[PDB]
Amino acid sequence: KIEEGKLVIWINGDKGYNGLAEVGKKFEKDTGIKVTVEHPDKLEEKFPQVAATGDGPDIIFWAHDRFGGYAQSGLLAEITPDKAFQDKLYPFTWDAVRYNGKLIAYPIAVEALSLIYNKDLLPNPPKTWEEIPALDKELKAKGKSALMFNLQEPYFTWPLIAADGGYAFKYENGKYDIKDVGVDNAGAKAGLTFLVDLIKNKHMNADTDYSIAEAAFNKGETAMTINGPWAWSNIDTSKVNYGVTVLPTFKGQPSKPFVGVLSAGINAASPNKELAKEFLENYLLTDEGLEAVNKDKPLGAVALKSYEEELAKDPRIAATMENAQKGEIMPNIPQMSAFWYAVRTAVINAASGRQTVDEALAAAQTNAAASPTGLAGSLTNALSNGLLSGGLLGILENLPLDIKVTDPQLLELGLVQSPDGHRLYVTIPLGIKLQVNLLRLAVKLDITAEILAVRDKQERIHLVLGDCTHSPGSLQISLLDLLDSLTGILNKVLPELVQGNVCPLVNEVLRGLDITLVHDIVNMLIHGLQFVIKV
Ligand SMILES: CCCCCCCCO[C@@H]1O[C@H](CO)[C@@H](O)[C@H](O)[C@H]1O
Ligand SMILES: [Mg+2]
Repeated sequence: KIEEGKLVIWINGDKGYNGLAEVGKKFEKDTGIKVTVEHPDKLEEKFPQVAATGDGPDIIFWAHDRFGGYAQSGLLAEITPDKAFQDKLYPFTWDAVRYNGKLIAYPIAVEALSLIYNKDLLPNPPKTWEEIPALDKELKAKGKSALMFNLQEPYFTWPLIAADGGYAFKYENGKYDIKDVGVDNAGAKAGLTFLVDLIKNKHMNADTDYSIAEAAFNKGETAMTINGPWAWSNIDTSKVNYGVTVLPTFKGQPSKPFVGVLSAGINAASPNKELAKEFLENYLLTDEGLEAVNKDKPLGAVALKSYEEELAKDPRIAATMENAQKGEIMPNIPQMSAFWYAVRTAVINAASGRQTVDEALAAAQTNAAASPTGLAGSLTNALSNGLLSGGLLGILENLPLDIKVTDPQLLELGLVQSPDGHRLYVTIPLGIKLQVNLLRLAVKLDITAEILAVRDKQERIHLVLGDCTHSPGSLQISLLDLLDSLTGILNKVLPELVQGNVCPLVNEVLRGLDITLVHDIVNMLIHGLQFVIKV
């Protein structure tokens, strides 16, 4: 139902779709290929629905954070721009469109929060969060306020909270580790305490939301607000004389706002992928193509360097790019929905006093990572938690020859499935620091254990441990601030030593798994179906 020989494009109604249409006219003129621009209501839900029946637009425009979910569902084609083209766009914008090493869409525009200030009230705005209470007192005297912004949404509070070392999920080469959540930390504790202090100290109010902050700033009641480019036109109207600037630092750390990247993906079901590429690369992403769109509805900052250089002559757009460059690309994966909920309740609870700061952050740090996964992830989480409660770390510390063994560690488990799907193999990386006292070393090694399904009694089936054996060449000693003798030595002992203090525990932990997990896993091993992922 998608027609080969034309392009249908979906973009949101708040974007410059008429300008985009003009880009499409130019395209038809050159190629004779017709381009149709639509802005369906809720396209971000519509696209997965129709595209999963093999229908929908050839190209979809949307914030990058949805595209990770679309890629997982097989809805997006991999894009193949050459390196010279990639040099045309800012590198970090390419990271926003990465999924599993692959490029999954063309970056278009860049947006992040900025500090927006009233030049009549505040000709020289503060560079630090810390200055704000002082300003508020002064301004309270004149019947005004220092700072009002939406506290109801963690999107707005995150720049402060994550300022020092904080993150949503950890990024590795266009892969996010959904087990690794950076919510809780000294920065986040300090950052969030400060925010709560401001409410206790009367500088801000906990009930403040988007509409209250916007009115307050747009009526000239408050000197500063925190908002994005979408907010600008309402201020243009308000006759408030305003600047847009770098967010305040907290403890000398830049605020770290989330970055959205408007992006254009290509439908996996499109018969038109090559034309789509041609349109996006040689027509839309050009000084002329972006200008057309921008003149209709302004794009804010853009991913195209040449055009961004022009737009950045507007200090508001330059400030946007600068805040982006100091900010955190929003993870493009669906687990962000747990993250938003965890952080949203935490900040609201701390602000209301329903929880303390450390408590809200501690729950949120756990809750954001709590999204359930398929069999393989479940198994590996299960065994990790098992070994840890089963006291594996303690066992590590207790191995002898001075020495003092320290910093015992379980590392990310590996999982491999038989090509015939009937067999599982787990890798269990382990580590300790050695101290010769002086002379600190890092010892690491793997255990490989086979996981098996077997019938007994004689009908009933069970999940059983195969051979648990120290992986032969896996032992690695690393110097810290004399091998290979030590290694030579250790290889004669550790391997047999570890397996025999460990394999038994591994075997115990296996049995302590949730029973439905066990049954489910057994079932797919029996029938040789692959639940395990190539990495
Ligand atoms: C208002 C719409 C402007 C968007 C078009 C931007 C530039 C397109 O320019 C086109 O590039 C093609 C190859 O790269 C050439 O084949 C065409 O001759 C040229 O017209
Ligand atoms: Mg860059």
